Amino acid sequence: FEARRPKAKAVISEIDGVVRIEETEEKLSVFVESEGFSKEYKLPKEARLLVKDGDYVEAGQPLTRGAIDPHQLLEAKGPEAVERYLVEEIQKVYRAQGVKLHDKH
Repeated sequence: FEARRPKAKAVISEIDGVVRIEETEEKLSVFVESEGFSKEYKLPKEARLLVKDGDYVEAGQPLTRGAIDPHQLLEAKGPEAVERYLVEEIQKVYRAQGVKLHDKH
C-alpha cells in the first residue's frame, strides 16, 4: 500500500525485446534488445534469473526473481500495470491466509 523498495528487488525490463546472458566470474548480465536497441542489466551474484537466453520480455517484466518496485513498473509498463500489479500482489497475501475480500476495495 505504501509503495516501497522491497529488499530483494527484481530488475524489470524497461525495454521489450529479446534476451542475452554472459559468463565472466564476478557479475552476471542480462541484455534485452530489439532491432532498435539493447539495454545492459547488472544482476549481482544473489540474483537468481527467471529469464533465459532466447525469448522476449515485455516492458516491466520480471528479469530478477522476487519483488518489484511499483514506481519502476509504473515507468516501464504504465499505471495500468502498477495498478493491476498492486491489487493482485496484495490479494496474494490474503488469499494465502483464507480471507476472501473482493478486489473492488
